[PDB]
Amino acid sequence: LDRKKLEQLYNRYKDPQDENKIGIDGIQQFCDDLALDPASISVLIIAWKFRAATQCEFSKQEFMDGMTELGCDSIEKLKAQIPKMEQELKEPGRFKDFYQFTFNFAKNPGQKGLDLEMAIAYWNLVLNGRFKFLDLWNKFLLEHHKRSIPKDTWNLLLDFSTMIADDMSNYDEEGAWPVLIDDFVEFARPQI
Ligand SMILES: CCC(=O)N[C@@H](Cc1nc2ccc(C(C)C)cc2s1)C(=O)N[C@H](CNC(=O)CCN1CCOCC1)C1CCCCC1
Repeated sequence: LDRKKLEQLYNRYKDPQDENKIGIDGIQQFCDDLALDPASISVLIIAWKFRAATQCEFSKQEFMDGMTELGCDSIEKLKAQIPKMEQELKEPGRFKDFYQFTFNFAKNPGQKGLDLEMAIAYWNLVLNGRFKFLDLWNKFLLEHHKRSIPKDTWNLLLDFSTMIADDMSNYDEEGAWPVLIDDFVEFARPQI
């Protein structure tokens, strides 16, 4: 890996007002160079591989360490990696890691939980086509005005989505389910 080539590539994205950070324009540019829409799951997958702390933020350390471990000193080398990252998420567990990372990436730094409509946005993206009851779930949350989602409720929603049946017949009340998922089963059962 040519470090000089990687340092100049970083210079293309860095904030004109802060050398140690990539700004909103630099994040947009990086997506454009990767031929990616900024609302694509592939942008979230890249954030996951670069292990970015929070959304709308990208540091020098994250970019440099990310590209080094991937062995990319160019955009074309990184674009060649995107189908390899998508393939790796076919593995449950790699997807569990990615899904759980999404909570920490989306929430505000300093805050322990994720705001409801922010969690719904990301659920719509990451649980797209892999949670039958997503429509009812969002409806239930927006209706019973739950302000924020706790880490364990977000995390156990994946366990719920992979274990639950179409009729919810295999759901166990005595199971280690958070009150929100448990209340959702009470609300949803008459509707299916
Ligand atoms: C789907 C991609 C994604 O998460 N996009 C984020 C913005 C990004 N931040 C980073 C940071 C680093 C990197 C590196 C390349 C690794 C990439 C990105 S893309 C977003 O707009 N996320 C929105 C929600 N956010 C918002 O609506 C704005 C949130 N505010 C911004 C100001 O500070 C407080 C939080 C999405 C839109 C798409 C569907 C899901 C909800």
